[PDB]
Amino acid sequence: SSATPIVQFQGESNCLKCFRYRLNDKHRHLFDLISSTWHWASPKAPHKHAIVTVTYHSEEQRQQFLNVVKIPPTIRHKLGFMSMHLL
Amino acid sequence: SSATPIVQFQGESNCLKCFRYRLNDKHRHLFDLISSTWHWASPKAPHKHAIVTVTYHSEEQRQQFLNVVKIPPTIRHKLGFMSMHLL
Repeated sequence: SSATPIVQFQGESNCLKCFRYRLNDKHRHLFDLISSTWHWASPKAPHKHAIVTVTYHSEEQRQQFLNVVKIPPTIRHKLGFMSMHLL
Repeated sequence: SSATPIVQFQGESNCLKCFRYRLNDKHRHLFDLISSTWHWASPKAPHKHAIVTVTYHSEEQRQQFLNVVKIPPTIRHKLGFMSMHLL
């Protein structure tokens, strides 16, 4: 509706980029969009890890992704939402 | 000995870079030198993977490395030697 379900992955950039490659290789059907690697700039930031945002068509698809995909321990993930208007 | 034991790792470069940092953080004293990622240039190349070279002080250290380190699934490895002179 007004909100798109997302998972944000956080970690060191190369490990994250490796993970992104893996998702694109094997799990393209379990998510919608996936971003390039990014971070929060400047010392005014919540953390300084690299970040990849992955979006889903629905909360069901996000849950199916989380049930299937093995997230490496060195990559943290957080669920949330962003305005669908932003895509 | 005039030959240095090596392990060559092959895969997607961000995966190899992630692996390299993991090696340096958790297994630094089970290998000697570690290269940057490289590949074979031009159309003649035997493959198109990126590559990392890891050297060892001795065959005993290499075996201990292989006994202990869990090599991630994006990455293939081969064992061999290179002239010590080249280091």
